[PDB]
Amino acid sequence: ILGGREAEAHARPYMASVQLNGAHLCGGVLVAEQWVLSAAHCLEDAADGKVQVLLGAHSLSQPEPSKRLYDVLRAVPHPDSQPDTIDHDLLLLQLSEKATLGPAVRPLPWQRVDRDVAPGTLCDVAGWGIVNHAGRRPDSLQHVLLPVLDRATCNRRTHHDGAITERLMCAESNRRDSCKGDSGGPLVCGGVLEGVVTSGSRVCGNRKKPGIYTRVASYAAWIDSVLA
Ligand SMILES: CC(C)[C@H](Nc1nc(Nc2cccc(CN)c2)c2ccccc2n1)C(=O)O
Repeated sequence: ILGGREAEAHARPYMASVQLNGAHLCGGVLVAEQWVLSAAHCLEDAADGKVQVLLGAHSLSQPEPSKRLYDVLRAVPHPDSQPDTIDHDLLLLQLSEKATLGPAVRPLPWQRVDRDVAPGTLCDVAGWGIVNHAGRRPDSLQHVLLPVLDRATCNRRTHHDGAITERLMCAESNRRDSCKGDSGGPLVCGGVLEGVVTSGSRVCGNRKKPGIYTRVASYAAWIDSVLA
């Protein structure tokens, strides 16, 4: 997260750290008892590395009563995802057992109504991604509030030049933004999961290259199918 602040420990009990070989790789969001939603590009190149999900965490390094590392029974990228496209960038991780719930571990309700958020809606994005241009990695969860940017602005030739489909949404990226290590994480608007961070457009903090987020509601039937 660029331009953000340290999040209140455990105040987003849905937040997950997707880990590769014991290091944070991507964000994710607990959406069901046994399933975490993240981005397909996160595992594009993971090959047979050890993929785990850390729930209940604020600090990546320090012990906390609610922090538990889960193994992954199955990783389900969206079948239409591809390296080098921006579209369909969702991944569902089935934990090896149901998560133990509590005040610091809870699934986030997610948007099934397929309609756009109002322009400027202030949505919350959190993550353990880099926090400056040098690439510093924070130990603890960071977050920023970002206003939703209407799709027409986002599709201007000066911006993303027509690449924002109805299944994607944007948020402003003026210095405050999601960044590397934040993909897969949640864009939460009005207390409900609306979007998943994507890296499809990799630059961070350039206002003319808004954040892109995958609209969960657009993929409701796919999420439901895989969950069940
Ligand atoms: C592992 C994922 C596929 C993803 N990769 C990734 N993402 C970058 N950027 C990025 C990530 C999330 C969000 C956005 C834009 N708002 C921009 C980035 C930038 C510079 C060089 C390599 C970069 N690798 C990530 O780390 O989330």
